[PDB]
Amino acid sequence: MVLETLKQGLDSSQIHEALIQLDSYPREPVDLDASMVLIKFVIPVYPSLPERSKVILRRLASKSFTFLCQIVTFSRTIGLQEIRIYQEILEDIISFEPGCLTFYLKASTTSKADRDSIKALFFGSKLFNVLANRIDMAKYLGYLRLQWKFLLESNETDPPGFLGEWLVSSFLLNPVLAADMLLGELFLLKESYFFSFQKIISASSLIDQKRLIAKFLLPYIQVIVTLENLNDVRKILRRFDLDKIISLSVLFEIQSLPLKEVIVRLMSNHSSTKFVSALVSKFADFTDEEVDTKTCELLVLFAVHNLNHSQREEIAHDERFLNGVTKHLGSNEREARERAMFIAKLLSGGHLKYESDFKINIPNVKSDDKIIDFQSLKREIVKRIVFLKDLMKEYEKSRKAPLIPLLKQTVKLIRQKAFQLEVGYYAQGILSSIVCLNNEFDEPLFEQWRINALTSILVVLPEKVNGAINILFNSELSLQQRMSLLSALGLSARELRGLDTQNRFRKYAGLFFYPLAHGWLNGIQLFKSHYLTTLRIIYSCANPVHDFESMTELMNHIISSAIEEGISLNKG
Repeated sequence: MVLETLKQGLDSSQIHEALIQLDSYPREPVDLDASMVLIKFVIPVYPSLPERSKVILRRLASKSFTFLCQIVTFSRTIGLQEIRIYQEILEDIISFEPGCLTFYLKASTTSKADRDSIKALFFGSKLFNVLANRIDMAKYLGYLRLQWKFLLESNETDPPGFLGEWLVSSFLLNPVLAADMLLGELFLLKESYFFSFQKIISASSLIDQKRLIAKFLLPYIQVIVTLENLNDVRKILRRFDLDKIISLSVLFEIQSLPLKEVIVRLMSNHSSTKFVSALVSKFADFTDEEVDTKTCELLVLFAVHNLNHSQREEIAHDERFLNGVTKHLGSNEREARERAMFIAKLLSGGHLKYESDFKINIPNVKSDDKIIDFQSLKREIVKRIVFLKDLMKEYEKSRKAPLIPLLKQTVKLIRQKAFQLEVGYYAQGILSSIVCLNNEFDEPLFEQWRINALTSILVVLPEKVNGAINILFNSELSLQQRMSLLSALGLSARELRGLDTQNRFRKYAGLFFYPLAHGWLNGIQLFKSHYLTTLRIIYSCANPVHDFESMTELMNHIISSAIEEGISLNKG
């Protein structure tokens, strides 16, 4: 009955009363008609309603979907005030009710039409598109993760298979971010969750199986895999049917040799025989040096780990292999020649005598069925900082442990991408912070990393030199602080000049050169000598510029000044 009343009007505390009355009734759940009435007449006040009324409102979405769906399609139809209200409710729904996904799984999976509409809402993400102006993909995935975790802890067993699709769609939102949260921070947490993961992909389409394992799991494994990891990661891969899922091209992509080896050794002899064939043909048709290299080592791997003496000898007599050897000899890449001769010696005793120490270095790595140490897969916290936004938050820290990891991470991130977004702002803070760092737990090789972090910020964002050179003056740092900053300036200048291509430095020469030159002339051993030397470096690095003449004038005042003064150049 209440659904009839609201259509006409309602005091905001009368709307609350109607809702309370709705909930004392048997649940059922919201039909398309009732939700249409709810969206149009209630939601508009949502924020005004007491927390008790919001909760039963969200639960209605929790159990409908056909309701949620409507709230969504109504949002994109629709100043921005009204949509911001609807956005609110939408975010609070998936925020506070982590059940939705798993609820809809049971209720609205009776047809492919319903499943696909639910996928499009969550994972193709029509939902996220209406929330895009409010929350970002990373935050959304955060919620999505909690959505999976809830279903992962429910009593749902023997997952469907379209559930496989859904997961693929989840990863596709942002592979890298999805992998951090769904893999690193869920499916790879404990046995319980990983067991769920197996079921989900084993009870999943073959095509999807490949995506989940080859295009999402593997690359993540590659990000974390260490030598200490290796054992636990093979424990994880043996848990899947790799023989159906892994193609050469996938095996070619894998950068980690030890990982590549681990996978070669999980392949049946049937797989092995097929790949060895593929590889041999590829070896024979040898055009690309980089690709031939990857091919030869895959051969070596299989020939060594998966083939008998006789199968190895068979290849040695393959016309394909024999001809491929001849073409490698026809190479002018000495390396390519050696590669062939090596593999030929490796395969048989009757090959063509050929003395050389050249080899191909297969790893060679030497644990209980299904007892997996997920802790070892865990990723060093700092190593999973992805956004400069978060680097800076670290530099602003009762700071915990070592700094070299952070500096290492700063280089990684700033150099890889950076870009042109709101990047200038964060880089600037980060640089500022890094200059002021003291070695608090004096770790070896600090300073080097400090210089690296500084140099890389200066190289990626040259005009961040303005603030850096101002910090060298104005702010009060220690000699050392100054010395290494001065070092970064010179180092970055040289990188930008790229002679030691693309004079990426000419465009900024004067930004480095003048503040330092005046610094010298108007203000002015160990230190002055360094200053002078790094100024000399910057001066040479600016060797074409165009106002180089002006620079030269300033410069012999500085040089002549140095002479009297008695300071020395450091052949840097």
